This record gives sequence, structure tokens and C-alpha cells, in this order.
Amino acid sequence: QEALSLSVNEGGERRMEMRQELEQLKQK
Amino acid sequence: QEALSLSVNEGGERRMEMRQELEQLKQK
Repeated sequence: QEALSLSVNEGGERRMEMRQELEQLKQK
Repeated sequence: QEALSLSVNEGGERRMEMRQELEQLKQK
């Protein structure tokens, strides 16, 4: 259960970081 | 706990998106 939160919080943040980067790359 | 997930994800995406705005500003 502790590792659930860590694993989903980090994973979700990583994809989200790339979602923004994709938008940047898209904007570039 | 739902509010935790909402607040942490919103704060995380918004702070990193405004950091990307900072990067645009830095390149500018």
C-alpha cells in the first residue's frame, strides 16, 4: 500500500512531465 | 485522501508547467 502511492505518484508525474514536454515539443 | 491525490497532482502539474514557462522565459 505504501509502495502503491510511491509507484503511482512517480509514474503519473513522469508521464505528466512528458505530456507537458510533448506539448512543448508540439509548440516548438 | 482523494483530496491528497487531487492536490498533489494539481500542484505537481501546475508547478512543473509554470517551470516550463520559466524555461521559455530563460531562453527568451
